[PDB]
Amino acid sequence: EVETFAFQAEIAQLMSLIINTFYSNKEIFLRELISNSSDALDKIRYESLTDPSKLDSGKELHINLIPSKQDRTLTIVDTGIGMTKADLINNLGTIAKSGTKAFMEALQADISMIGQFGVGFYSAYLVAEKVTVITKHNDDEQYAWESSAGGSFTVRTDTGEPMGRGTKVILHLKEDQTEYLEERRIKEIVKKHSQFIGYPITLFVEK
Ligand SMILES: CC(C)(C)c1cc(Cn2cnc3c(Cl)nc(N)nc32)on1
Repeated sequence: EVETFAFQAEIAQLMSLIINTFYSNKEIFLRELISNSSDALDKIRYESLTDPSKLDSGKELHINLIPSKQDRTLTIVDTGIGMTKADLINNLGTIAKSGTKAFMEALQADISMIGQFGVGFYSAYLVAEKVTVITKHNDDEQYAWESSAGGSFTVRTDTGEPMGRGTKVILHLKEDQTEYLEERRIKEIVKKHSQFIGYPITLFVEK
């Protein structure tokens, strides 16, 4: 079954602003998603220090960047702590409320400071018409979150191949944003914004 939810009003407003504002510096989305992955890897690494069984779902802590010109997608994969169903439906949005209000006040400021308000994920909509999030947290099931904005998102149990643990952010890119599938563009962005991330970042090459 697919459940459909309304974004909190302030998050719907933020998403419309990101989608509708003229802003050429769209590449900051990738640094924000890599930062989220790094934070998630930090969290599971920390938790493993007192409960080693937390890594039974996979010992490798890494980030993969996977472009697909065929699917017109850029996928950011991590083996971090992952998100629970409650994370996806309510709890992360609840935390994002205060940051969203503060960010939207500041804009009224540059869109590139979005990460300093804890809502960097939504910068994905600078480049993506739809975002699909596949995520697996220890002691919860594997879920697919999805939204093309417009005020709603869906959550379902994922039937795709299992992940073990972590999060895959699948960016279904807008037609005019296919530069983010080019190897040299991704390398340039990571080198400029994410050169000091403390986990291996592997940029997959297309076949
Ligand atoms: C999808 C939606 C619920 C809207 C979201 C996603 C984020 C950012 N984020 C929070 N926890 C995360 C983990 Cl565990 N991993 C990664 N990669 N990202 C994470 O915030 N909200």
